Amino acid sequence: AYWLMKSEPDELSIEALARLGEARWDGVRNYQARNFLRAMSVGDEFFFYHSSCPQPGIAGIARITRAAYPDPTALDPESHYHDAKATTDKNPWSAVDVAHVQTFPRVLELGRLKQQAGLVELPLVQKGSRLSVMPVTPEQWAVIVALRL
Repeated sequence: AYWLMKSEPDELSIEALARLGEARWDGVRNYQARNFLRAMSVGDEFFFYHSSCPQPGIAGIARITRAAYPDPTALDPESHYHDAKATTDKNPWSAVDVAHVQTFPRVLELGRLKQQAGLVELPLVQKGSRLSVMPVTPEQWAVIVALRL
C-alpha cells in the first residue's frame, strides 16, 4: 500500500503535481520498477522523491489514482520515452496516474534519510541502487513521517 517514486523536480515536482491536479507517471523503463508499478492499487500512497537535483529528498506525499496500464509514451514517437520495439499489442511498459496529497514545508533531505538506521533496508539509501520505484513498509513509512516531525 505504501511506496516511494523518484522524479526530477524540473520534469515534475510535488508543487507542479499540486497545480496539475492529476498527472500520468510515465517513462519508467526499469523492469523491477515497472513490476512495482504493477503491484500498486488505487488509493495507495507514495513519498514523492526529488532526485537529480540540488536538494534531493522526499518533498511530499501523493496517491495512486489509476492502477497500471500500458504506457502510451512508449508507442508515441514524439515522446522521449518511446520504445522502438514496443507495439500496441506488445507494450512491455506500464504507467499509473497520480494525484497530490501533501507538500512538505521542507524537503526531507537524502542525507537526513541515510542517517536513519530505520531505513537500512530501503533501496533508496543503498549503494549503487538505480531503482526509481520501490515499496515502503509501514514501519519505514512511520520513521519518515516522524522526520517531518
